[PDB]
Amino acid sequence: MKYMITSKGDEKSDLLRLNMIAGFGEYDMEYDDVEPEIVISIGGDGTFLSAFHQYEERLDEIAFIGIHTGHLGFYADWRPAEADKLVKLLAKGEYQKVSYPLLKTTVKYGKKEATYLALNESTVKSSGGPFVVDVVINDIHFERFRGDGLCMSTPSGTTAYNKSLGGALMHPSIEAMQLTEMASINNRVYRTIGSPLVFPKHHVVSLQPVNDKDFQISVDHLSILHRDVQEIRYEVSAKKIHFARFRSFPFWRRVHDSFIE
Amino acid sequence: KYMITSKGDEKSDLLRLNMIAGYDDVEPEIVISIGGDGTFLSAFHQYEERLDEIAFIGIHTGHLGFYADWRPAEADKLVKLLAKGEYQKVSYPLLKTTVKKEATYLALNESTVKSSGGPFVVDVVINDIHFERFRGDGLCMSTPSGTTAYNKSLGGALMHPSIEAMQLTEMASINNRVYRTIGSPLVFPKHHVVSLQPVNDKDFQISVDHLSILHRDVQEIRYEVSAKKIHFARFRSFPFWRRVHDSFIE
Amino acid sequence: MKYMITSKGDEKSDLLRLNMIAGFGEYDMEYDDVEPEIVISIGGDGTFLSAFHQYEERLDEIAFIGIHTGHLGFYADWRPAEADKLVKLLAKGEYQKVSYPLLKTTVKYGIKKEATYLALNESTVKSSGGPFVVDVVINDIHFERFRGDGLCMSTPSGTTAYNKSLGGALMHPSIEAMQLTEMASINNRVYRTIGSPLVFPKHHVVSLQPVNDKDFQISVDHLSILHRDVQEIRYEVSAKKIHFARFRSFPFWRRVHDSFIED
Amino acid sequence: MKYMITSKGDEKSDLLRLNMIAGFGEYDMEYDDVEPEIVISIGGDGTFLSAFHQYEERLDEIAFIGIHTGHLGFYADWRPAEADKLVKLLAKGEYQKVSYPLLKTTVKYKEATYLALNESTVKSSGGPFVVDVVINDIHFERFRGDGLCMSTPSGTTAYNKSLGGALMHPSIEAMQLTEMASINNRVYRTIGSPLVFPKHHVVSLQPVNDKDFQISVDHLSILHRDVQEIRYEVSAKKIHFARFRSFPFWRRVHDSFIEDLEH
Ligand SMILES: Nc1ncnc2c1nc(SCC(=O)NCCc1ccccc1)n2[C@@H]1O[C@H](CO)[C@@H](O)[C@H]1O
Ligand SMILES: Nc1ncnc2c1nc(SCC(=O)NCCc1ccccc1)n2[C@@H]1O[C@H](CO)[C@@H](O)[C@H]1O
Ligand SMILES: Nc1ncnc2c1nc(SCC(=O)NCCc1ccccc1)n2[C@@H]1O[C@H](CO)[C@@H](O)[C@H]1O
Ligand SMILES: Nc1ncnc2c1nc(SCC(=O)NCCc1ccccc1)n2[C@@H]1O[C@H](CO)[C@@H](O)[C@H]1O
Repeated sequence: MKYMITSKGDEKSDLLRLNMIAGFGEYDMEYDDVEPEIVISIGGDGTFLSAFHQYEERLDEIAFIGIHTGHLGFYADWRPAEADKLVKLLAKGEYQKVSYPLLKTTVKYGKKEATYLALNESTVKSSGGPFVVDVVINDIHFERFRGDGLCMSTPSGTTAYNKSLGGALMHPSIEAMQLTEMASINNRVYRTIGSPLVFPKHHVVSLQPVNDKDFQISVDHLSILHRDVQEIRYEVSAKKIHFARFRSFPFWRRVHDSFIE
Repeated sequence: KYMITSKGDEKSDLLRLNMIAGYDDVEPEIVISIGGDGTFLSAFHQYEERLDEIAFIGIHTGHLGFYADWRPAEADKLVKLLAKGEYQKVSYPLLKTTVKKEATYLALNESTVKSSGGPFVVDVVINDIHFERFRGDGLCMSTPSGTTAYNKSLGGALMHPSIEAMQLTEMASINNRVYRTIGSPLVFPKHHVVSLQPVNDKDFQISVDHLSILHRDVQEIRYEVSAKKIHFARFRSFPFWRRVHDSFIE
Repeated sequence: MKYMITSKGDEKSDLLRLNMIAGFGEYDMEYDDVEPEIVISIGGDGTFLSAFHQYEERLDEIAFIGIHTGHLGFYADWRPAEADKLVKLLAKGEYQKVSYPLLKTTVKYGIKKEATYLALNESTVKSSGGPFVVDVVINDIHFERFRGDGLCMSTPSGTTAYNKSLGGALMHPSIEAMQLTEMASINNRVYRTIGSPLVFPKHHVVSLQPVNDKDFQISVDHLSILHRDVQEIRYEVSAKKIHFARFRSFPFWRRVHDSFIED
Repeated sequence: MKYMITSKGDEKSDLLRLNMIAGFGEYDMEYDDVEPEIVISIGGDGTFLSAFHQYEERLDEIAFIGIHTGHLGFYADWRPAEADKLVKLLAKGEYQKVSYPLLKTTVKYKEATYLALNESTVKSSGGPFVVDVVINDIHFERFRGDGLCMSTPSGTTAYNKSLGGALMHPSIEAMQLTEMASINNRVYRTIGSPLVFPKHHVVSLQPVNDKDFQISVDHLSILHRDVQEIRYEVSAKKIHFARFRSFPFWRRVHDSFIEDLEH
């Protein structure tokens, strides 16, 4: 079937890429980056994130595969030494499909509205000065946050930025999103919950401005300034990312190999 | 068929009599606790063996609770609604705790394991696979509704009770070279089993909600999301996040 | 004696400043914004920081005073209504001086030459763009390889500021120290970090050395500027201290209490 | 001169103890268990703590030495392979002294006084733990949780670290208060951040309802009936260590929490 391979850009990934593509020269596999049915990323989780957003329009017809030329990643969990075995197993078709939840981020202005999908997380920070927003949960005011910013994470994203912010780790089979605080000043004037908050499906977390209406909104690796922001809504997306499962690599093992060892 | 449990004070017992006027203590379909969350926990453990046939209602004679959701003065209209049978049931996940014949426990809030005198050292096994060797005060495994309790004080995350899961938090982990721990709270879905296996000392203080019993000769402690759920009789709409807001945000 | 007054800029602070200047004119006082012996800040902590750095070359000959026109600040102790008595007590010279420690920040490059900075609150180091990875070297000895958003080194009086939000401990400003806090460390097996905040005494030097990227966004009391081709960033408790004119007794722990607990 | 050796109690520590005693017999070393000038601890930090409390009445004339028979300890930083060198180094008399601060714990109900090398904690003797935290004779907060931990500087790497407290170099004469599983709701508002107090600062813990508190000192956990006040302050007493080679505190922190590549 149709496939394509993205590379980190360094000699390790570029050479491994060409070596794998040559491997598909012995099987009924056509190279196509317009409408691929299988996308292989080579490099790191960051590289994998670029590959996700490169085809966030064809998520339902694409099985992603991650290969790390450096250290182990939670998305790039295949070693380059197993690149040969992957090609053969992929060319045959003996693989299952695993799906992870995604984060929907909607931004309203005072035009229209913009929506974004995140595989890891979405963060909102200030355009320079102090970051002050109201946190509205299901059309109900919850807290007035003051600090550096807020981070809404996917379940698979919990092991990334979320973890460094003291967030909890969630098994990606759990369809949910997690909100963590970034350097919250927690005084009497600005009282926040402190604890990370985990939200289920169909729950909407709305971030509404108080004074300044310009915000730095990041989606995974990408980050851009949004001016005249009226509202920033978070909810678990109805869209999912599909992985190609060849072997059995448990989420918790992957957590163990990263942080415990 | 219904029944009413009281805290023990004069106000709760009086309200119990004042509500009983508007009864099966063996085969109940409606259990009404009068007191607080702690009192509610007692009513839960009194009927663990028929949770699929019982809806619970909490009345807080003191401060607002996460289980006791009704005000004392609102007991007048509560009877007329619980008699018509016009109510929908809300289900919360529970935590199963097996100790190893073997003893199994059900918790509405959380279950914790600490050493009965001395250092607490345990191997954390996740799905038959070693994850970390823990050394410290202990570990806490919390239900979603229990996250607002001890879990929160231990730095755990708050999660909505509609999410079927359990959350593991640390209790003063030393987290060094010998005993490297994850630090982060861990949230496990259904059918995931966390196993605690001793290294030397096999005597542990195991607590289930309000009950803290001492266990000797422990070989394994298994944690997983129970197949049973607790049902609440719902009349009005009280959002979980509102209860969280009212409790901590003020 | 010689003095000057800085203002937040709003109508309130500007008005109070003019009235204090006229008040001072009734005594043996002279306005001098070049070589003052007393510097008065009217506004908030942020206003106080600007005044601090405006005269950081004369910290040895200046006694600072802070007046908060809004909410109570850790540096701005005095209320606007007390400005009257404050003028009189200043003119008589009826006050003692209290000193807080400062943080020295040295930036070395590859050879332009060298740059040093004094901090009243804290000094942070983050990346210019991309992963922030540095080697933390304590007194010439390697301690950890840090990956994350950045690192924050706080003065004692700075511990109630950014340091606190980052989980740092609150430290009484009579203690001559500096506290290093992590900013979202990844803390995995490759980049294992201590996690805990570190409190260093005087003469202890913390060296942040680049692993790959030599460009860093360095901030000193929210004065964040881009430093390129950085070879080393050294942290140590300065020998210079900021001096406060003391009249009444406003305990540090009460300032903390009134600001975070209840007032 | 006069020396003594305490052992962990196991086969390895008992043997090493006898081995050193035999070695000292070759030099001018007198073994005395009631009036030693140098106390050697063989085992772990726990064994070191017992040795401290065993001779806490004569801290003025005793220099302590720790040997860890297991993993590296913060007090027991000598390894068994270096035992031969220690005996010779002790007999030679060539060593300087290093002093660490201690925590004074006063319990008022007649007045009970305790000294802590690591820390002192106050938990509940059953039921909710609710106390009023008073700093220098003024209310600071009302705490509710599992308990509170007051740590020495050298104690910060112990229980204090696990509770999220900051690591502090023992050259700093201070004490650090950390919260143990606090409840932060609409009723009980605490500072959250660990607090570092200098000398001459008193932290008083006063009961709200329950007067029975489980007080621990380094690990002598004792139930105290009818408590009116628990006072915390930096002691004037200090523990003295015998120094021969350079083994930095931060190195000990590094080798214990980060990594130890040569072991
Ligand atoms: N999250 C913080 N919580 C407490 N205090 C902070 C924080 N952040 C900062 S400055 C770093 C920064 O850019 N933070 C993001 C925007 C922000 C957010 C809140 C307050 C000021 C600025 N300071 C203090 O602000 C002083 C600047 O006037 C600095 O010295 C920091 O101590
Ligand atoms: N401290 C973090 N610990 C774990 N993971 C993080 C972190 N920070 C980030 S992105 C936030 C950021 O720009 N931080 C400035 C320094 C930095 C550090 C790492 C990667 C990129 C940039 N991600 C993950 O990086 C992914 C982009 O490749 C994002 O999706 C975050 O999950
Ligand atoms: N979690 C702790 N992490 C580091 N260190 C601790 C801790 N806990 C303690 S004592 C508190 C206690 O009894 N905890 C029960 C479980 C436990 C677990 C490990 C070690 C001792 C005890 N200390 C240190 O134990 C020393 C006694 O040998 C005390 O001085 C504490 O510093
Ligand atoms: N630090 C904690 N913050 C929040 N909640 C806690 C904590 N600790 C506990 S149990 C351990 C302990 O020492 N608790 C004293 C507080 C308490 C609270 C309610 C009822 C009895 C006692 N729980 C909850 O107490 C419930 C018993 O009613 C248990 O289910 C814990 O979740």
